[PDB]
Formats: sequence, structure tokens, C-alpha cells
Amino acid sequence: ANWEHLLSLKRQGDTAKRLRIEQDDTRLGFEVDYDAIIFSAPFRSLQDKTQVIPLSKTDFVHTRLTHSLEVSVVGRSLGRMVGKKLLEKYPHLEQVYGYKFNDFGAIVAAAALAHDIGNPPFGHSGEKAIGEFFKNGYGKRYKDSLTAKEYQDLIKFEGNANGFKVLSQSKPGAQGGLRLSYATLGAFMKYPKESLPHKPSDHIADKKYGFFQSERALFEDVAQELGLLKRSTTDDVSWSRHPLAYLVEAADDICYTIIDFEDGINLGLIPEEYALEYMVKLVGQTIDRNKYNALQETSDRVSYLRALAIGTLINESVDTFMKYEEEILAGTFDQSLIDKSNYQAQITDIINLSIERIYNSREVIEKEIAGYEILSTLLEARCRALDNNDTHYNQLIQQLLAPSLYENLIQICAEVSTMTDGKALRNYKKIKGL
Amino acid sequence: ANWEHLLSLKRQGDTAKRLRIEQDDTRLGFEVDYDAIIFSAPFRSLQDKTQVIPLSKTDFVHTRLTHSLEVSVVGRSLGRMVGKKLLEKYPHLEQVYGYKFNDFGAIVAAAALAHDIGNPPFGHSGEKAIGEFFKNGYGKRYKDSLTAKEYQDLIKFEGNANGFKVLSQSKPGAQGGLRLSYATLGAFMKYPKESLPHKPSDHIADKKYGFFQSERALFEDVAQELGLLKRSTTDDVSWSRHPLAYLVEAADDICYTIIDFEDGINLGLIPEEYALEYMVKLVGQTIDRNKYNALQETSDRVSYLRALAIGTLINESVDTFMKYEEEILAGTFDQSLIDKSNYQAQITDIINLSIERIYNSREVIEKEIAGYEILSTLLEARCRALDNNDTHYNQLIQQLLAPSLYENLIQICAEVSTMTDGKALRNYKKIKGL
Ligand SMILES: [Mn+2]
Ligand SMILES: [Mn+2]
Repeated sequence: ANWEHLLSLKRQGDTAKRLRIEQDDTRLGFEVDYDAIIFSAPFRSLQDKTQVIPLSKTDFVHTRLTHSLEVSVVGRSLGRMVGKKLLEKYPHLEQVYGYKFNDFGAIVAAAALAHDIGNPPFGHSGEKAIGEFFKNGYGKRYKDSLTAKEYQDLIKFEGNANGFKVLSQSKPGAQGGLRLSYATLGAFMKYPKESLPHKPSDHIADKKYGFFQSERALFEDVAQELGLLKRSTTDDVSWSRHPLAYLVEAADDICYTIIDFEDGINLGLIPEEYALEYMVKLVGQTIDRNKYNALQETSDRVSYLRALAIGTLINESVDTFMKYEEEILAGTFDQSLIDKSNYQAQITDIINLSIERIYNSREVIEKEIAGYEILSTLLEARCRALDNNDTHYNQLIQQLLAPSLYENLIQICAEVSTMTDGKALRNYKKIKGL
Repeated sequence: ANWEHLLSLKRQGDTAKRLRIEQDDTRLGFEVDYDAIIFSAPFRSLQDKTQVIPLSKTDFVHTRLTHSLEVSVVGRSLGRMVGKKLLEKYPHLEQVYGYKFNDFGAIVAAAALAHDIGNPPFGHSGEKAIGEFFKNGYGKRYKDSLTAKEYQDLIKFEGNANGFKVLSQSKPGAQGGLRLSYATLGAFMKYPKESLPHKPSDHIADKKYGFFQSERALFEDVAQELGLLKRSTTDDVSWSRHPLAYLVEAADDICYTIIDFEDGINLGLIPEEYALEYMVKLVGQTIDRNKYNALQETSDRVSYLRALAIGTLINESVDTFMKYEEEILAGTFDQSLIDKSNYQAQITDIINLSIERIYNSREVIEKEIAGYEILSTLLEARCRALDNNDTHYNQLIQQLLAPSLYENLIQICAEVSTMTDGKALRNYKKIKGL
């Protein structure tokens, strides 16, 4: 595998190569990617989407937008530091080809900013509501008119794969979606495989899949340009992760681990009495305890803890990446960067506490139950309208929600998934009379 | 004026100088500033604050957070391009001192990200609600126990000055607030003067003021370190704007001009029939009309128009800055970058259309009226509780809203101003029984 190819500036449709040495550094393709996401309608919709806790007006809770912002800031810092060490290890990359360390921060920052852009509302219940609808619900009907992989895309519908669709969807007047650089699309793709075969190993890259059948041709072009290593020689295609995808994943791991905990303390789902017990190993050498004791607000004490722990995990993740860089470059690294952490046990303890106190709180459970009905209802109305587009009621459903059979079902799923929490509830409420 | 001093890396409390040449480029002080704002509680609260249109669940409206994100992306691009041209004009800045063009993008990006962080809820009615409360309302009482400037801070309370307070406020365990680099604080300060004298000229830098009496000592340290030019030799202090403040302002001007228009079309406050008539001069040479005509959604047509016009105004603003760079460096530039635009008349037409159709819409008027009562109510309850902290009711008001006389009144104003739209309405509602 070669870093020169992995850092591709190609955009979908390019008829001629884009050499890094010929880029205007004030218009660097990788940094244009970041700005294109900031201004995109899919990214704006993250402002009104729950990350974990249902939104309120009585308290601040992280939305998908604020979470994605934080992951891109952590990812930019990981890419910057890993970039400098990579340029020191492969100095031809800078001296010949012209890559700079901020290039790597820009790729990770942009892929991180977009990493959750395709996720359905109401969390992973959203994903399973969609999947079960086609497994056993009304969607079962279509099984026999679909290939095994087309159907697998639906019964195991994945927000990561919908994110890739969102980023590249071609519509009239706008071919290629956001047209992000192939390097950013590679750093985005943490599961570079189709929906089948299902979990062919215990590798984290095989836990899910990363693109739908409708996007397969695009990711084939991406993987070829990047020179990603094959992980399958059958007609079920699969590739080793772009190395920078490991940094997007780590930024994400770091943020939801530490920041879910922070939110849980500020919302009162986790007793503040637990904050230091769970963070002491992550912060013990850098914490200024006198400063911590002088802070008079809970939210200030816990944000100080969060900033210390995130700093700790960033430095360690940079070191883990470089110690396993050749294994990662050869596609033989079998785990995540955080799985190798010396704080693995503490991370696991924090995550389990959050699962117990936040994910299993009444409000999060209530939301996931409500989500299952809201999304199943919307999917039933979309699909009935698709099957009999002639009735008056179905023409209304089309006007309200959406003004090849697989291409239609995958598009219905993508459109339901990119609904904000509010719009989905309002449409649900009107379909049901309220 | 010297660019070497204007690019200061000093943080409040520094006992030793910070040379740019000795910075770790993966931990550049200016880029740390950006990340410190992203993670700060004041910036997070912008997620739940209206920019112009009241928030809804039926439609996407820009919050203060999304607006600030967009301004920092436009500002980063302005600073990058202006930086490269400045480094080409003063090559000693890079070859001797070590400044890079991305330094300038980082300063403008961070000051832009924070530029609205202190603004009170419900818009400029929020500011005038606060001002009138002390001019003629309950706050009149204190006039005689306050200096003319201390009082002027209250009756002309300014969100820009509250933003500076927010960014630097010292509390137990956290001296200096976010401790941003003095260069970022200089780019943030577009009105580098105290509340008095009031509008001593028609210069845009004298239209308001930029720091409260409680922050005067800090900005004196900032202006000295930066080497800003004096604009007053009386005991009323005042300085010429940091040159990069002109780029923060332009990024802001560009975004609320074009993006308010975009939001007004998508919300149906402005007829879509007007979109091309008002944008044609801004986009006429770069628009692909066939592409525009092929787009099937309004929101896509208008986002294409917005991206073309923003691109147009960025390039022009970079050129205006460099053509007036010595006047700006000498503090003799008398206007904003956008005031010099060749599209001045079109910008004015767009702004007036937005005022007529959005700012004077029923919903925005309803919000500003409601805001005046909500904030006046909260200020009355805070100030009565301050005057008689012994009564049971006032002890409750203290527990609900806040668990030297000027220092108390300026702190009450800052605390009311940093309330989200929802928390302010809830507290208002409980004080009034609902
Ligand atoms: Mn995430
Ligand atoms: Mn603004």
C-alpha cells in the first residue's frame, strides 16, 4: 500500500489527475471538503437530531451536530500529529509530492465531521426499526424481487452506509453529491465491505458494512484510486481500511466515551460522586487537584476532567497508530486503536456505567420505543404509497414525504433516515391524527 | 503598527514571551483557541439560541451556533488568502519570525467562531430590553451609585462587550476564562473603545463599544501587547482596530446578508420569484444556469446561489483588504470592507428585503415583543433579589437563577444574556406561574 495514492485528491468524475504539488494551498481540496460539509443540507439537519439523550429546553444535551463538531476537532488534532510523524517517517511525501502535515488533519477532520451524517433518528433503534420492517414487517413482501445483498441492505440497514450515500448521491443538476476528495471518502469508510457476507470475522472492520449496492460502483472507483488492499476475491467485494479511517474511529470512540459521561453527570443521570473514581486513571498525572477543588460548579469540574482525559487519549492514540503503522498500512491490524489502549479497562468501565445510567434510563428507553413506532409508521406509509401510487391517500403521502424497486426502497430508507427528530414526529403525528 | 506584535501568542497571565518560531505546529496557540471555543460551555449554549427567526421543529432555522460555524468557515478562508498575500508582501514575517499563512486563517476562524458568543437571547430587542431596564426601568435606581461609564455599560449594554467578558471572565479555579491568544482577542474586538464617549464619529469602529469597565484593564493589556494605535489621549481609552478584525467583520457581513436571504426563501418569508433578481449581479458570471434550471428543489437552487455569492464576496473582500492594507495598518481606514464592495447596492437591496420580509414578519416581531417582557422580568427579579437578599422569595430567585454594586449588575446582565431562549422562557414562565 502507498501513502501517495491513499492521499488522493480525486473527485468523482475527474477526467485528469490532481497532483498535490499543483494545489493552491488556500483552496486545498481536503479543506474545501470540510467547508462543503459545513454548508450542506445533510449536515445542517444534524442540528435537530438526537445523539443519545432526547433533546429538551430545560437542559443542554449534545445533538448529532455538536457531537460531530467535537469528533472533527479531536480528529483534526489526531491527523495533525500523526501527519507530522508520517512526514518525518516518509520524507519523500513532503519533499517530492508536497504533502504537509495539515493535509492529514484536514482529511480526518472532514471525514469525522461527516461520520454520523447518515444515521437515522432515535439512535440504533432507528436502524433496527428500519431493518425489522423489511425482515418481518410490511417490507418482507419485496424479498423475492431483490437480490440477497439488496435485501440485506434493507434488513440490516446501516447509517454508516447511508452516510456514504448521502455524501455522494447524484441528483439532477448535482452529480456526485458533495464530491469530496477520495482520500476523505476513504477515511470516512470504516467498514469497506458490502452487506454480505455478514460478519465474516471478528475484525472491527467486518462488524458491519459501509456501502449499499446502489453505491458499490462508486466505492469500487474509490478503492481503486486509493489503492486499498483486497480482502475478498469473490464477487462480494471488500477492502482493508484506509489508514486514516482508524483515526476517525478513535476520535469518535474518544468523544462518545468521555462526553456521554460528561453529559450524564450534568443531566444528573450519573451521580457526580462517581466522576473522579472513573476518571482518576485517565487524568491522574495531569489533573491539578487544587484547581479542581477550587471550581465551584459541577459542569466546570466535569469539563476539566473531560479535557484532561481527551488529551490523554489523543496522545496515546497517536502513539498507538505509529507503533502499528506498518500493520495498518498492510491491512493486518485486527483491532481499533482504542482497543490497544492502556486505559482499556477504564474505558470499558465508563462505557458500561453510561449504558447502565444513560442508555437504560427511562427517557432513553421511552425514546427508542417511540422511535420504533414513528419510523415503522413512516416506512409503512411510504411503501404502501409506492405499491399503489394511484389512490388519493397515497398521493397525499407522496406530497407530504417525497415531492427500480431496490432503488426506490433504498431511497425511501435514506429519506426516512435523514428526517430530523421533530419532522419525523410531526409527520407521524399527522398520519395518526394529532 | 507592526505585524509581528499584532500576531501575539500571549495568553493572560504570561510571565514570559511566546515566540512563534518556538511553537509546536501541532499545538499552535491560535488553533488551540479554536478548539477551546468549540468545547466551551458558552459556545455550546449557542446551539439553543435564535439567530434571527425563532426556532421551530417544522423547519430548519439557523441558530447562533450554526451561524457562528458558517462565519468561522468564511473567516478562515479570508484569513488564509489574506495571510498568503501578507506573507508575500512582508516575507520577513515567515522567513525570520516563522509565521505561516494558516496562522492568519486560524486567528480569524477563532475570533469569528466566538464573535456572537455574548449576545443576549431574542436578538437586539434583548440588548434594548437590558438597556432600557437600567435607563428608565427598575435599574434607574442605581444611576447615582455608578460612574457615567459604569452606567453607560448598562443602559447601552452590548453583546460584543459581553462576548469579551465571556471569553476572559476569571472565576475560582479558572483565571482568564478561555485564555485565548491576544491576537485572537484583537481580531475579536471590532469596537476597541469603552462605552463613553458615545459615537464620537461616523466610523464603524465607533458605532458601539467593545468592552465593559470590568474588562478595561484586560483590554489595556491586550492593546499594549498588540501595539494597537491610540484613538484617544483622554482617560476614555480607545484604539484602532486590529487589522484582522476587519476580516472577522466581513465574514459576518457576508454570512448574515446572504444566509438570512437563503433562510427567508426556504421558510417562505421571501418569494422564491425574487431569488435570481436579487442575486444576479453577485452570481452572474459564475452561475451555471443550465445546472440551476436542472435543480428540482428550491433549497438546492438557493444554496447554489448562496455558495456562488459567498465565493464572489470572499474574493472581493480579500482584494479590498490588500488594497487598503496600509490604511488599515495605520488605523486610517474609515469603513468596513463590505462598504467598499462593488456590489454595495445589491447587498443593501438584499438587506432591505430581509428587513421587510423577515425582521418585520409577524413571528420575528412577536418574538422581540415576547423577549422584552421575558428579559425585563428576569432582570427585575435578579435586581430585587440583589437589593434584599434576605426575603424568602429572593433566596428562591437566587437558587433558581444564580447559585461591588457595578460588578453585581454587570454580572446579572451577563448571566441573563447567556441564557438560552428556552431556559429564559421557562424561568420567566415559573416566575409568572405557568
Ligand atoms: Mn459518532
Ligand atoms: Mn453574527
